[PDB]
Formats: sequence, structure tokens, C-alpha cells
Amino acid sequence: RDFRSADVHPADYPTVEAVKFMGKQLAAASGGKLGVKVFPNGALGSEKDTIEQLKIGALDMMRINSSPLNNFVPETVALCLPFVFRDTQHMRNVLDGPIGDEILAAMEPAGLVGLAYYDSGARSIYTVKAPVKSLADLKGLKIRVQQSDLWVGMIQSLGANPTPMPYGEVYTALKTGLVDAAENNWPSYESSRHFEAAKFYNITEHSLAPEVLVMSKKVWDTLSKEDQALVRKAAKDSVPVMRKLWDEREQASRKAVEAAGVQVVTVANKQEFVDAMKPVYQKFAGDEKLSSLVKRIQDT
Ligand SMILES: O=C(O)[C@H]1O[C@H](O)[C@H](O)[C@@H](O)[C@H]1O
Repeated sequence: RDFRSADVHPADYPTVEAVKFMGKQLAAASGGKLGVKVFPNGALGSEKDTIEQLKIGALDMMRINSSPLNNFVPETVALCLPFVFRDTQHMRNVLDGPIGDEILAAMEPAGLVGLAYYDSGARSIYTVKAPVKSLADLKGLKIRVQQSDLWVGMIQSLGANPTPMPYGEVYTALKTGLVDAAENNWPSYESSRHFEAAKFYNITEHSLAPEVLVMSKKVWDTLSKEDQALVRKAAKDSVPVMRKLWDEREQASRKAVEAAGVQVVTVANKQEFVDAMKPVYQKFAGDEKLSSLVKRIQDT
């Protein structure tokens, strides 16, 4: 039995290679009983589409960002907040530990079973027309965001105007002037070709929202207890493999887009951004559940 697993990214991308590795491990560990087959390039739909398919049992697995789950699984908000993670190592400690496992389990009420997290670096704003040197340069800018209430709030808090849309629609939106900007990590900015539409990469590092690898709960529940354990272990084993590929890809991608003429822009005073964005903590992570998760993250 091969689980069909979706990804928006190309076949060579670290998140796709990681799930392929999970598939190899799972096939071996299960003596051929279980496996994974990956469907890259967004063939099976946008990330929101694949959430819908998992919910109804029409798709077995997806590798998506945690952000489009914000509206479905409130606990994922804690991972996506601005400046909630100090750095990569902080994030990895949190996600690998009990807090990460708790948020994966909290998906079950939505008909989803979280299996593992993959890294997504830090997201930064890239613009078409001009550099962003400070908070003021974002005023009134049309900035694409993922389909998340939190993210709409995050961009509004920067004095800019959010347009939620699926990843695959972003390139043409930048090229045709529908939006002025979007935001993402280095490998996405490269692989999407957004760097060819928006040549200013302004290092804001305003979120470290990670990826999640998720199974349809309906499919999960057809598995034996023992098969479930194998599936989890294969998924977890693929995380360090993903990270080795990812950290290398961040460097390769930055080098490539600089070679293509991208202007890498420094924002001198990030504290401006931290203070501007802080209100979303109470607006979106202010209830008992979320505020507790946020505290425990900060304390790691
Ligand atoms: O901005 C987006 O939609 C995308 O950002 C990253 O590329 C992430 O890896 C994708 O899963 C998706 O979330």
C-alpha cells in the first residue's frame, strides 16, 4: 500500500526528497507492505486543496506549510508568529521535542494526523519596485500572504495591505502588478522564479513558520497500531535528512539568485518590526491554549 503524498514544490526540492526518503525507510521497515509515492509540482492541488482532500480521505498525505493550517488547527498559529523563534536551532529544539509532538497531535480534531516537521528557514519580504530598508517603506504596499487569518493580520500590522493567495498564483501576480511584494525563504524565492519578478530580497526574517508532513486521519485509522508506529518513525527519520539538504539548498539558492542580479537588502533596525508585529500575539494567540504554547516555546 503506497500512501499518495502531495507537495507544491519541484521533484528535486528538499521537502520532496525527504518524503522519498521516508518512503524508502517505510518500505524496508514494513517488508514492502507500506510505502509513499510523492506527487510534486502541486499536481494534486494547492495546499488548501490538499488539506480539503485529506479531510475527506481523498488524499493520504501532504507536505505543506503550517500557515495554511492556521485557520483549521489554531495551535499551529504558535509556530507561525513573528519573532517567536530566535533562530533555527531554537526552532529545531522546539519542534523535535514535546511541544512539536503536541501540536502535531492537535491536528486530529481537524481530521488530520501530524507526522513530522520540516524546516522552512526564515521568511523575508521581496519587492518588485524598490528596496525595503525600514518599516516605513512597507506602508501601503500590496503584499501576497498565505491563506491564513494570522498572516493577514501580520501584514496589516506592518502598515501594508495583504492579499491571500495560493503559492502557485504568486509569480504571475508579481509580474502583472496584482501585488507589489511577497515573502518567503531563499529556496522558495529561487525555485518559484519569484526572484525574476521581484529583484529586491529584503532580509526581514519575520517568520520561521515550519513545514508539516500530515496524514489523513481517515487513512491513519485504517492502519494497525504497529503500522502507525512505523509510519511515524519513518517520518521522524526523514527530518534530519531534510535538514542536511535544506541547509545546503539555502546557500545554493542564495548564490544562484545573487548571480542572476538580485539585490540583497539589509533592514538595519529589526526591533521596529518586532514592536510593530507584536500585537498579533494577543489578537491571534491570546486564548488559554495558544498563550500557553507560546510561553513554552519562548522558554525553550
Ligand atoms: O508561501 C507559500 O505558499 C509557500 O512557501 C514555502 O515555499 C513553503 O515551503 C510552501 O509549502 C508554501 O507554504
